[PDB]
Amino acid sequence: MLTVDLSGKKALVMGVTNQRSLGFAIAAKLKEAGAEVALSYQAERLRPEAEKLAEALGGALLFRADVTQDEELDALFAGVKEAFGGLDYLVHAIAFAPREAMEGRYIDTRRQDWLLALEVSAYSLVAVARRAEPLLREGGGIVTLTYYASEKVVPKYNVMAIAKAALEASVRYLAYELGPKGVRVNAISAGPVRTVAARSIPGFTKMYDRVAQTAPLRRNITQEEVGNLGLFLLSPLASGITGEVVYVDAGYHIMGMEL
Amino acid sequence: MLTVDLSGKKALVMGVTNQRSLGFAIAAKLKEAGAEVALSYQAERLRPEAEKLAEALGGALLFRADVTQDEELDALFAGVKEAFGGLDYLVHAIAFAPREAMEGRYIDTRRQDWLLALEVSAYSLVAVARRAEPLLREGGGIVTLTYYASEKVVPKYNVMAIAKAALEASVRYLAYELGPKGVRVNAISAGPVRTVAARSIPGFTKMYDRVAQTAPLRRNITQEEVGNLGLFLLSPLASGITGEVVYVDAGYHIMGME
Amino acid sequence: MLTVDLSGKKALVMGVTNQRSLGFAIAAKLKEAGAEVALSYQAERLRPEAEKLAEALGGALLFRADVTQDEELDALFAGVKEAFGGLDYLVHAIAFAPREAMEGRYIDTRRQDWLLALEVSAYSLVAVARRAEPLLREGGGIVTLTYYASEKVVPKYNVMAIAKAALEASVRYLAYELGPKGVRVNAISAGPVRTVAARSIPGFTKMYDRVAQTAPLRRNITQEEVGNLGLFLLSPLASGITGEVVYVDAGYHIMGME
Amino acid sequence: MLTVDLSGKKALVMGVTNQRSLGFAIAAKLKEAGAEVALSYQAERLRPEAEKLAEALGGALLFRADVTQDEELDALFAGVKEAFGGLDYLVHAIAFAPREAMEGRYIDTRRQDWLLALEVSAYSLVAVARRAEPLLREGGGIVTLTYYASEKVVPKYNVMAIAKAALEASVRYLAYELGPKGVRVNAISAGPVRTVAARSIPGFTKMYDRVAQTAPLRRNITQEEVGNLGLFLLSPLASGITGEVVYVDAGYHIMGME
Ligand SMILES: NC(=O)c1ccc[n+]([C@@H]2O[C@H](COP(=O)([O-])OP(=O)(O)OC[C@H]3O[C@@H](n4cnc5c(N)ncnc54)[C@H](O)[C@@H]3O)[C@@H](O)[C@H]2O)c1
Ligand SMILES: NC(=O)c1ccc[n+]([C@@H]2O[C@H](COP(=O)([O-])OP(=O)(O)OC[C@H]3O[C@@H](n4cnc5c(N)ncnc54)[C@H](O)[C@@H]3O)[C@@H](O)[C@H]2O)c1
Ligand SMILES: NC(=O)c1ccc[n+]([C@@H]2O[C@H](COP(=O)([O-])OP(=O)(O)OC[C@H]3O[C@@H](n4cnc5c(N)ncnc54)[C@H](O)[C@@H]3O)[C@@H](O)[C@H]2O)c1
Ligand SMILES: NC(=O)c1ccc[n+]([C@@H]2O[C@H](COP(=O)([O-])OP(=O)(O)OC[C@H]3O[C@@H](n4cnc5c(N)ncnc54)[C@H](O)[C@@H]3O)[C@@H](O)[C@H]2O)c1
Ligand SMILES: Oc1cc(Cl)ccc1Oc1ccc(Cl)cc1Cl
Ligand SMILES: Oc1cc(Cl)ccc1Oc1ccc(Cl)cc1Cl
Ligand SMILES: Oc1cc(Cl)ccc1Oc1ccc(Cl)cc1Cl
Ligand SMILES: Oc1cc(Cl)ccc1Oc1ccc(Cl)cc1Cl
Repeated sequence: MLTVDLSGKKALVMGVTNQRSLGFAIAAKLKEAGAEVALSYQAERLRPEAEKLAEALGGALLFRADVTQDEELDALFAGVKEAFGGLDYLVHAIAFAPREAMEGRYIDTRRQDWLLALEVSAYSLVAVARRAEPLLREGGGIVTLTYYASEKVVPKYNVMAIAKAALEASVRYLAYELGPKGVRVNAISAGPVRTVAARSIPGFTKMYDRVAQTAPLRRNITQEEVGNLGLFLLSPLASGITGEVVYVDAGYHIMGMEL
Repeated sequence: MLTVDLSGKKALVMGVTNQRSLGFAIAAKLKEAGAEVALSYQAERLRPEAEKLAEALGGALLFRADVTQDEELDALFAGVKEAFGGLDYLVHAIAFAPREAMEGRYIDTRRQDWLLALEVSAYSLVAVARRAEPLLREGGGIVTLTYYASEKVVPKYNVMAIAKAALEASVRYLAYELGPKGVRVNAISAGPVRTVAARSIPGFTKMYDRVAQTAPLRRNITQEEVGNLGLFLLSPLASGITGEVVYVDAGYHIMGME
Repeated sequence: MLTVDLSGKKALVMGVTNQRSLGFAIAAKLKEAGAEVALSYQAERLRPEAEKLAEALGGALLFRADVTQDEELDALFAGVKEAFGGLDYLVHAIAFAPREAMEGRYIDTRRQDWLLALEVSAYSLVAVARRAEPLLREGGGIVTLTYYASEKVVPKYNVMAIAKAALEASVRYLAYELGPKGVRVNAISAGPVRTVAARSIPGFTKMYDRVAQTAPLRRNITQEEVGNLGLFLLSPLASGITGEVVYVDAGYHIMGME
Repeated sequence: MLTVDLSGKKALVMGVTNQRSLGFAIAAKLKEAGAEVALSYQAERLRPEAEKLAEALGGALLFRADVTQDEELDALFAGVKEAFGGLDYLVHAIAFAPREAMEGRYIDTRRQDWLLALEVSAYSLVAVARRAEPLLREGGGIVTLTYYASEKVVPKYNVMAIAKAALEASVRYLAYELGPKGVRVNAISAGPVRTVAARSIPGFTKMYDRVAQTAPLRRNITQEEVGNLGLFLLSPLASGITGEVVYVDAGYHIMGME
């Protein structure tokens, strides 16, 4: 038998809303593997859900941070430094684009909506990686969540496609810059999973059924499959893997035209 | 001999500073091919030189527009519409990132520097495509300029790599959205060329040397090689090509280790 | 106007069967630009129609060569050497996989069928590049044809996808090796075109109609669009471009879903 | 603590010569995790090491099979079926190119050498996948080993690069074809590790030493890092992952320059 024991390890998981959150799926596996887990949630309105998540993990520290707010980010990492001392793992599971940007055409994206989507969904990784850098121990890691539309056009995903392209390029540069400290940086490209944010993509259910039709495994992936890949990449089992975008999508993205 | 005749065609080329500007290389080829060319320049400061470029083309309309100013962009496309009635070609040859963003580590990029880089270097394609769309005729096209660092780490290119990654994904979505109206969208991935903007990349000389050492052709590309590719992509010869990032880099980007 | 003038340039186009052949489209454009074009065809049974193609091009030189027969390849380049003295352009428009391989599953491909597919569709490029190398002039080039199934799974393209992956990797290595000599090597990734070879892909008509529905341009490409890209890549207008796979597919391969 | 218990599961690992073999590292992890392992070695001359490897694992069935020999492959899988009744995991850690193909230029590769390289290094995945299919249980998988020269030119890796492009394309097609039964197919793209075979790449030590200087992690990967990725991809932890080429190279291949 192989055991993954992360006793002694400290994890901060940013971007949890409820138990369907992919950030949460990774937090669960990290806690199960023995790490101490802190969750960050976006706004006070989400505190009651974050409390339920801490409880479902059997214990987790909670912190409020909006990634557009540099003061709140400073306070987060100050709080994590005080509670943990050093940090091993950082999970970045945050994305946003304004409803109107997702519902219209990409070409019709308003300037301030476009910038907000990039700010929240891509710049935030840089914001948190910079603040995490002095805390992160040798062997530690940052993992983010991205989607195939960075490479190929998925209708209605619009500015998020572009944010994910910026997010993946960021992963490579941060991997290059944090690598000498023995800190790894990777992206999980997840296939469609029915989360809270899934409702924000028009035609998500079409995407979802389409993936299950065409993917090599002829099924959608699960939250736990994302959780397990996040666990692996953060664990010492993945000690030689950095700067990568690793797909957990039942093979969907390798497919060209079928039927 | 085969002929590329763009008589009757109207081009807008955005982002010329001087005669070494990649956008100007594409402008010169479109003009030589017989197209009528309008140029846009960033700021009143650049006007005297913009006029020298208009002159080197044997005439070109000039418009000033900073792509962070939506009203300047509105005015620019009102001006083009009045002057030309419509448009066939749009060249987007615009990028910027603060000096501090390019001198430091990517991880140390300040929020507002990061956002400005993406706004000027990527969002601008969207802002100009939207405005050009009602003017753009069937057979028409948009071409932008990118660099390999979108795909692979080129140290110190930093936030511009991320902006180019955004630019390239923008090219794909914009190709998808404009294609039904018969308008193509492509990016040219140029290798290093000594332009005014190259002086804003600290390691440029090192990059230039690596390319000459490593590239299949054992040399750097030229301004004219960029111009010729832009001409081709905008021309009817490229009528089947859209959503593409085409490399003009002497083969550099296909090389691994040597 | 710009003029592409290839007067005095010499081309060999390998893999013509009929007027729909992609190699023929590129031959016709090279001839239009003023190049002298020789053609090669595979076997005696194809000679009558090949002669008609040669006649269509002002009476082009015609050679027989099966790329599995090294002796025929030697005779081909000896004959080209005698006729032209050297060579500027080489077009490689040749693929085959046995019917058994294409109609089954990839996993069920027989050893000998798989090897023949790779030999004809991938190794042949190395075989002709090697023999062309001493004839090839500075500024010269080789262009081959591929399909996006090298990167993405297209059911029933089977071993040919794998041969095309081998082909594209071959293009990168040959570009590296011929580059010092000022010879470029590139691939054209064409979208579906209704050629005689199309009948060898089960369900091709389904594939063709799907492209029209979902490509950015909401149509298939044409044989001529392939011919124009071949011309461009071989011409000095593309002098900065080597080791590339350039897609002419109406944008199809950029679409991720639907 | 989270556990991976592969008790009850059966593995065939093909291509061990050495305790430094990447195939052996994967077998060691599979055995650690609880799996019953079978090993195939190439030739009678490797029996004694094979036996010591089987000792090192704590016991392992041994078989001899040359991947060019269909009868030896049929006997392998009949033997495996007899001993295990079914298979859960197949590791394909086999590659070969003739010395002469590796030592010069890709363009100079002789027909027989090119074919054999493709036959042993790419076709063998299909041959073994076909024979494994009826034995392979739902949740089962196949993992192979590749190298980044499939996408980027590494001089002197030559035909092996082309074989790896074929292999990775084969992984995508076999993943598609085996996916319906709940069987996954993936590739590990390893960075340089000092094995017997590494020495058959001219300049390997300098390639090895260069990675340690330029990789994001500023070191080479270890045999154990490959073994852990193999274990992960074959285990249920990777149940959502198929058709993937996963890089374990200390980030080396993300670098674009310097
Ligand atoms: N669900 C999927 O099918 C899928 C597929 C691929 C990638 N992803 C990515 O996974 C990540 C997590 O999304 P999810 O699907 O779990 O949905 P989710 O809604 O559960 O999580 C998204 C989180 O982003 C947070 N967030 C948004 N704006 C924020 C801001 N300004 N500051 C701080 N937090 C903010 C929200 O509060 C929320 O917790 C995202 O990056 C998403 O793009 C999701
Ligand atoms: N020179 C190279 O080696 C190279 C290589 C690859 C890609 N590129 C790209 O080519 C394009 C052209 O750059 P170039 O090298 O010709 O240099 P350049 O300086 O001649 O052109 C860049 C232009 O961007 C304009 N610009 C910057 N900010 C602007 C703003 N706010 N509003 C309006 N215009 C603005 C500048 O005024 C300038 O004319 C850029 O997108 C660049 O990233 C250049
Ligand atoms: N038609 C398409 O939609 C399409 C799309 C992408 C790529 N391609 C590629 O374009 C190239 C040309 O094919 P095409 O579609 O014009 O069909 P085609 O039938 O007109 O040309 C293919 C040629 O290959 C030749 N050939 C086959 N085996 C040979 C051998 N042993 N020796 C010498 N010649 C041999 C045939 O004689 C034939 O002329 C091929 O490589 C094909 O894979 C075609
Ligand atoms: N070592 C590295 O740095 C590295 C990097 C990337 C990929 N790889 C790949 O990993 C795999 C394993 O190689 P390795 O480095 O562990 O070296 P190795 O020498 O330990 O393993 C190579 C194996 O291939 C076998 N083989 C060759 N021809 C065969 C044939 N005809 N029939 C059956 N077996 C045959 C040999 O017997 C040998 O056991 C290979 O596919 C190789 O291409 C290695
Ligand atoms: O990136 C995603 C991809 C998929 Cl398939 C499903 C959900 C995703 O996540 C989001 C999508 C849109 C917005 Cl506005 C916010 C988020 Cl978190
Ligand atoms: O993108 C580029 C790539 C190269 Cl190799 C050289 C110059 C380039 O163009 C720029 C680089 C930095 C800034 Cl601030 C602005 C511009 Cl226009
Ligand atoms: O590669 C191709 C791709 C397409 Cl879409 C259409 C035709 C093609 O060409 C071939 C396909 C199969 C065989 Cl057996 C031989 C050839 Cl020339
Ligand atoms: O593919 C490889 C890549 C690397 Cl970096 C090191 C070793 C490799 O493996 C081989 C290399 C050459 C030959 Cl002839 C056979 C094998 Cl197994």
